[PDB]
Amino acid sequence: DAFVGTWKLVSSENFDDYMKELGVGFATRKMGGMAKPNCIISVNGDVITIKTESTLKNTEISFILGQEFDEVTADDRKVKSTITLDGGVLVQVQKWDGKSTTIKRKREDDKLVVECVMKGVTCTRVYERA
Ligand SMILES: Cc1noc(-c2c(NC(=O)[C@H]3CCCC[C@H]3C(=O)O)sc3c2CCCC3)n1
Repeated sequence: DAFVGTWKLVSSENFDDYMKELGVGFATRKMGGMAKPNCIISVNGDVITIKTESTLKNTEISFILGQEFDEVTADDRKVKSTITLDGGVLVQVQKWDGKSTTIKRKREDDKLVVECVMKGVTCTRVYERA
């Protein structure tokens, strides 16, 4: 849809603080902090796939909207994730150990904008088409 494509990270605000709030250790925060990943979003039938590709770490999820799935995150959390579409925004929640974090992906002008919340920390990451 509006999301399908190959997206390159161009700006990031508060990602270190977001990772720290998640409990991510120094080494993984070091990898994450200056990484400029590609995000590759595709759809086939009911199934959306999101690939996150970067020099030191790649991840991938495939899911059906509204159907919970197990995910191993880039920081090695074992979480239960659910993704839905709410007013054109792809809203992902990850739940683990009584905690949750939300990752919202929206299209704004030429941008894929990703808002990441953990407790009182809000990170915003902006991608543009490769
Ligand atoms: C947590 C966590 N811990 O590490 C990483 C991580 C990435 N997280 C995201 O990009 C996602 C998922 C988190 C919100 C931003 C998202 C997005 O913008 O799509 S990219 C990357 C790393 C660590 C290794 C180097 C490359 N997330």
